[PDB]
Amino acid sequence: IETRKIPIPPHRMSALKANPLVDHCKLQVRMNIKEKRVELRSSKYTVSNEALQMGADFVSAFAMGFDIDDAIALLRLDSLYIQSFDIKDVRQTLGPDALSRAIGRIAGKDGKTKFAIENATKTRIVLAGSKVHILGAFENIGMARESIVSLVLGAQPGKVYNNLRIIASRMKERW
RNA sequence: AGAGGAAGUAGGUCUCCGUAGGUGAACCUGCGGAG
Repeated sequence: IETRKIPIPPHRMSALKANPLVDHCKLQVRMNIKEKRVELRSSKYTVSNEALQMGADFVSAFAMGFDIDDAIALLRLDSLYIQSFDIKDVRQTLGPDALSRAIGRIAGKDGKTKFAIENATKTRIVLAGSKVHILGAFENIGMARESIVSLVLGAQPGKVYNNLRIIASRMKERW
């Protein structure tokens, strides 16, 4: 019998108050968003370390910014992965015009560029300053990774988008 | 002005916060800060 306790950000707390995980994976939950903790306790109906770990990864992802839909998608699909990427990792220039210019290049106005990337490589990301959080199958995650590191290198968004399109297409092909 | 003659050229998204206004709890808008 094992228990996992997870801290939350103050951002998502109303959505956390919005609702079921005991029904989902038979694992008793306590919540206290004032100590920012969520307790996940294995009952006699909880069977697997797999179930505890997926509940933990799921609540951490929903806390880290994705919503209930891709969240229960991550719940449902054990193939799906998560990755947290800081913009402060490997860095092309030491100038601290990094964050503003870079994440402007990432989103574009109205999230056009990020959303084109989403509809291309079939992932789900969220952008908040230094962190970007990426969700889905790891190879798509890696394509998006190479895309974004090229974008923060400064490549033309349409150009890297085209390359991303064709690479995603040949990935999506089987033979 | 005149018919003739004769030639040549053809790129800040999402969440949260602090603001000002709106129709007020909420909520919307805009500004300014954090993830």
